[PDB]
Amino acid sequence: TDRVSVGNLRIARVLYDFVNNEALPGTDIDPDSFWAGVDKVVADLTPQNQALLNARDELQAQIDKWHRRRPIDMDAYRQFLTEIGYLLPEPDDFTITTSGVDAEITTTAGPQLVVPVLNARFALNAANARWGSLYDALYGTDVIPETDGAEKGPTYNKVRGDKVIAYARKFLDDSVPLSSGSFGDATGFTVQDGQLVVALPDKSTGLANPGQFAGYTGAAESPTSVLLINHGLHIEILIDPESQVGTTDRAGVKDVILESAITTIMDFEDSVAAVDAADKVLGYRNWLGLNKGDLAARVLNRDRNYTAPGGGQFTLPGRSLMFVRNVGHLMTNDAIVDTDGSEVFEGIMDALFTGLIAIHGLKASDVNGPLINSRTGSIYIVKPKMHGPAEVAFTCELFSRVEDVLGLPQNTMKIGIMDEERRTTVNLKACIKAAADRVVFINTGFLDRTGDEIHTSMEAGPMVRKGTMKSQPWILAYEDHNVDAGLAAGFSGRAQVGKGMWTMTELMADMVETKIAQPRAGASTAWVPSPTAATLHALHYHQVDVAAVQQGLAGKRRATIEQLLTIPLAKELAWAPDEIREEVDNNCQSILGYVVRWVDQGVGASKVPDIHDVALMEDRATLRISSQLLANWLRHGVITSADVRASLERMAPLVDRQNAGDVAYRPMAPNFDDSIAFLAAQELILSGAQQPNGYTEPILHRRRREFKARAAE
Ligand SMILES: Cc1c(-c2ccc(F)cc2)n[nH]c1N
Ligand SMILES: [Mg+2]
Repeated sequence: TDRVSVGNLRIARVLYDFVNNEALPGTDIDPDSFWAGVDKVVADLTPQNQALLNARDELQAQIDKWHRRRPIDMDAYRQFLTEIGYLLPEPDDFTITTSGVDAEITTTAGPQLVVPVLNARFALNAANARWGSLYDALYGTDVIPETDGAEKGPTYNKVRGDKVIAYARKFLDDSVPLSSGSFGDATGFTVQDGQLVVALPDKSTGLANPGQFAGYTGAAESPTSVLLINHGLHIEILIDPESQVGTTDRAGVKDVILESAITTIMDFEDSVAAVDAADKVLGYRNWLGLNKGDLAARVLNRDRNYTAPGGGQFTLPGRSLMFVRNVGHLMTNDAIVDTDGSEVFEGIMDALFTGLIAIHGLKASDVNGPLINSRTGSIYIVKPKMHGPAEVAFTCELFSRVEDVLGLPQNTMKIGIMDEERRTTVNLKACIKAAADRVVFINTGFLDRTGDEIHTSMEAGPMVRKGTMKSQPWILAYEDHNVDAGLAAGFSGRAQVGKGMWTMTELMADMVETKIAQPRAGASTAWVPSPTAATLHALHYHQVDVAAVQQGLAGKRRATIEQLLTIPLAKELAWAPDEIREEVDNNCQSILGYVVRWVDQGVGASKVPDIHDVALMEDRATLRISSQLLANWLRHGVITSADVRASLERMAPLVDRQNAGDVAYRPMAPNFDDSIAFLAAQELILSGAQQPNGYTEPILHRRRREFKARAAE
């Protein structure tokens, strides 16, 4: 084979070479020591990693049997969950003690981007998306309707531009109010005595609250830009009377720039396809470039310089503070195998390598690269798919052991707890407590959590449709319970409380209209799928004072355990055959749509047309929910495997047409049984009920390396 033997490890050569020649130099960690560290950590933590995975199966096996042996009695259901150790007791009240955390996280509320780390240009754009032009965001999207001669065309539409300008002016009025008059009638800006002064046609005024003036560039008598702050977020008015847009503008204004994506999550998990050592190195290679601060295709933006209202120079971050999202506890990867040939656990590998690489982001020099990520010295790892408090404790112990190998102070590696499995939801307080000195983030989502919901209660009966799930009692309790737990553990001012991703990348008007609900619910952050979306979602943090919302929610217990445990069973004869048919086709094409690009092209995140040609950018969770739903309906006789195959066959050509604009694409229809993508989609459904916690990675990872194998002959 082509591996390097170290202790019990057989490291893939490409990985070994990458760590030694690219990752290690500059960290002052001795190579041989590092690799012995890896051998040690892997040997020491693998058994516990395995025991936890076995605990999941044992619990699920018990719940399965419980449902088979029986209108649910909730007292008995609950007592049973307590008996098997699924429902643990709730700890007393406490406050997290996590320290050395950047201000982006402790204090600032705002958008958070997620991006596939394997895609360097996407990753590049995300990092630079800390600052984004509101004009570009408004003009380029449907937030401004195209109706009244404001349509987009191959050239700039001045009528549309004026609407953009008016929209921005009104934003300024709502966010940084003048003590009298509107920004719409502004004629110019001057800095007079460390104060911003705004010229109107008939007078001059300052800010209703002068403290919102945070700086400027250029001469104080005629600034090239004015920097403003609201709710901890910065607004920059660019002033340039001789630019084209400036010439038409009443105050010479050229653009309004918003501090947008305050933090970004570089993703190694559900948005990327990485099934082997070659894929993993590409991943780690981009993350290195980002932390070194030298990755380019167009560079990483440098920090922005301003003149304080007083008179000195200061510097504001120009990049989005980066987190990394490791894979979770389940999967193994062939990047490392042991002597007998067993693949090493992928999450353990991610903590070591993504942690090692992140050392470079803690300082600027020749050997570490020019740009700094964390200014406080933290490495931020989001850890997905944890089930309960013991799996959290294990993560902390892993990070603790990784810190020792890497020579870092204890608690350097912070953890972001994704709350997307049921056993975490109902034990959330205990999960946070288990990370009380490392936690900087909790969040919620729809697709994975609902996937787990369906899998856990697979045997209980047919579940409601996917669309119906969004409004079920359990999920509403789950959303509120998340925020409550976080606030009760002292998160406001200390850690992020996040909500889920907006997936409809083209429906920006809808996003601006409805996504405001998340800050209003007290989320200090929420996920956006693009830099444009980050900019538009930032408007919400200007309209909503999240700090104040979180304060008003304090001490409230809005979710009962009974609500959390309400299984989304369908009622009697809830559906007409056309409705069943609609739902089946829907899920079949969401699986096909996502799966063809995963297996054939190693893409896990992209604008995928849904059954009604709406463009969604979902991650791999879309497979979990969809497949678990179909498997649930199969198992209870709502549908048949014939219906499923016939649906998949009906939807395959449609997916084929929706990818016409693509060169690399290879149709699935009409030779279905020779498409590895098509067979994967079909396996995901017919084998769905048998997968551990309904996870799709085992089948998906296998099919992708099958496709890659066929490519190699
Ligand atoms: C994180 C996520 C995404 C996603 C992933 C990568 C991107 F670049 C844009 C969105 N879709 N759905 C979820 N839950
Ligand atoms: Mg997930």
